[PDB]
Amino acid sequence: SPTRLTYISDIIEISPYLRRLVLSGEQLANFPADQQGAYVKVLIPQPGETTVNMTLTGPNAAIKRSYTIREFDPVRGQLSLDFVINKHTGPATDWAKLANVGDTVAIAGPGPLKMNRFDFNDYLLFGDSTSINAVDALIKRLPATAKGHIIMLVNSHQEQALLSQHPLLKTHWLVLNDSITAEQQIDWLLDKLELFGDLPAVTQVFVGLEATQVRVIKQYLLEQQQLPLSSISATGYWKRNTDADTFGKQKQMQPL
Ligand SMILES: Cc1cc2nc3c(=O)[nH]c(=O)nc-3n(C[C@H](O)[C@H](O)[C@H](O)COP(=O)(O)OP(=O)(O)OC[C@H]3O[C@@H](n4cnc5c(N)ncnc54)[C@H](O)[C@@H]3O)c2cc1C
Ligand SMILES: [Mg+2]
Ligand SMILES: [Mg+2]
Ligand SMILES: [Mg+2]
Ligand SMILES: [Mg+2]
Ligand code: NA
Ligand code: NA
Ligand code: NA
Ligand code: NA
Ligand code: NA
Ligand code: NA
Ligand code: NA
Ligand code: NA
Ligand code: NA
Ligand code: NA
Ligand code: NA
Ligand code: NA
Ligand code: NA
Ligand code: NA
Ligand code: NA
Ligand code: NA
Ligand code: NA
Ligand code: NA
Ligand code: NA
Ligand code: NA
Ligand code: NA
Ligand code: NA
Ligand code: NA
Ligand code: NA
Repeated sequence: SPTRLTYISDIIEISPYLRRLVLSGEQLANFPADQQGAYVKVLIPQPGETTVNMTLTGPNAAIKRSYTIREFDPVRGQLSLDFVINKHTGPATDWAKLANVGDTVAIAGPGPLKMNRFDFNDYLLFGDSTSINAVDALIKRLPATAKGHIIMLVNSHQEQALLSQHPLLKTHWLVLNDSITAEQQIDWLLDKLELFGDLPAVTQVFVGLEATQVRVIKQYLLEQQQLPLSSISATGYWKRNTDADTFGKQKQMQPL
């Protein structure tokens, strides 16, 4: 896929921890129209710089980070991405918090879609503010008859509106704050799992969460609920105390 030069045409705060950037430009005119919930790699300039180049490796290559397509309107040729802000420090979140309309942004991708099948009727969808737009994309493709649960960790009640309604899927939300420890988050996730009891054997599961959360949920599903591996689409979106490049190489060595 060709790297594309885009322009920020709008910025909107969605919550105190989530900033939507709307990208525009003639380079998006032929962007693929079927990739909601897929990710792109955003090139991030060095702090206090604005330019990036096409160098692949070494000290002059741009930092790259993965962000989910919230919306691509082909009539309008505009791409929306929702960046978590004010929860951590790193090149992309820092850059996103300070970005302005008219700034240019180079993007690559989209990357290969890793997502569940849309044709079943039993689902658990686990996500957080980093994966919420992948969860939304999946919900909007499921049959109206699909039963199950949506289980989300968000940084603000305001983020809940990002998920499509669905007639039957039941939502469960935990709004995070600094008093809720990593262990308590895992306890909450496992508490929800146990509350679902014996899962239908045909249940399909999406997980897009922090790396250890993914490990715990996946192991529970495989060993306690005995779901087939093929029924789980699990991705570690981020990992505590680990930058994206380090994390990427960890996942290459040992996939989740
Ligand atoms: C397919 C895919 C799609 C993604 N889509 C989105 C998206 O749409 N929106 C989004 O915000 N993120 C998304 N992410 C996650 C995003 O790529 C990471 O959060 C990334 O680490 C952010 O880059 P950074 O440069 O800000 O921080 P990094 O330099 O990668 O990390 C620096 C520090 O920040 C920690 N950290 C990173 N992210 C978080 C976080 N959200 N919360 C708390 N601590 C964090 C790290 O553990 C590390 O210690 C996606 C990831 C994947 C794999
Ligand atoms: Mg353009
Ligand atoms: Mg993030
Ligand atoms: Mg942040
Ligand atoms: Mg969709
Ligand atoms: Na909002
Ligand atoms: Na808003
Ligand atoms: Na957020
Ligand atoms: Na243009
Ligand atoms: Na993708
Ligand atoms: Na730069
Ligand atoms: Na560069
Ligand atoms: Na190149
Ligand atoms: Na070079
Ligand atoms: Na995604
Ligand atoms: Na997004
Ligand atoms: Na997001
Ligand atoms: Na920030
Ligand atoms: Na971010
Ligand atoms: Na599936
Ligand atoms: Na998202
Ligand atoms: Na649907
Ligand atoms: Na569909
Ligand atoms: Na609903
Ligand atoms: Na903890
Ligand atoms: Na999480
Ligand atoms: Na199993
Ligand atoms: Na299966
Ligand atoms: Na399957």
